[PDB]
Amino acid sequence: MQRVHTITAVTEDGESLRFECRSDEDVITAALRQNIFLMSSCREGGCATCKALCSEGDYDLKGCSVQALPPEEEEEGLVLLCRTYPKTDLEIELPYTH
Ligand code: FES
Repeated sequence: MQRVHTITAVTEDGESLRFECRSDEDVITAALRQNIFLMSSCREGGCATCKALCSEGDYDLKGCSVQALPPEEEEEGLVLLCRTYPKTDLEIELPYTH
C-alpha cells in the first residue's frame, strides 16, 4: 500500500546517519520523528553558502529566491538541503562540510 524509504545522510562536517521513514522521507521530518532533531539553517534561499550535495535518490530541492538566482547552475554545482523534498531521497550530504 505505502512505499517505504531509507534516508542515508552524512554531513561532510563529520556526521553520518541512516534512518527509516515512509511516505514523507524529509531528512528533518524523518529524523525528527525517529529521535534526532536536525535543522538546515535559514531556509530563505538567499545565502548560496550552504552548498550541500546529493548522492542518489530522485528527491527534489528548489531554492527559495529563484527570481534572484536560478537553481539550475546551483543544482549542477551541487545540492541545497534548505528545501529538501520527500519525493525519493536515498542518500544526501548535509549543507555543511567543513
Ligand atoms: S539559503 Fe540560507 S543557508 Fe541555505
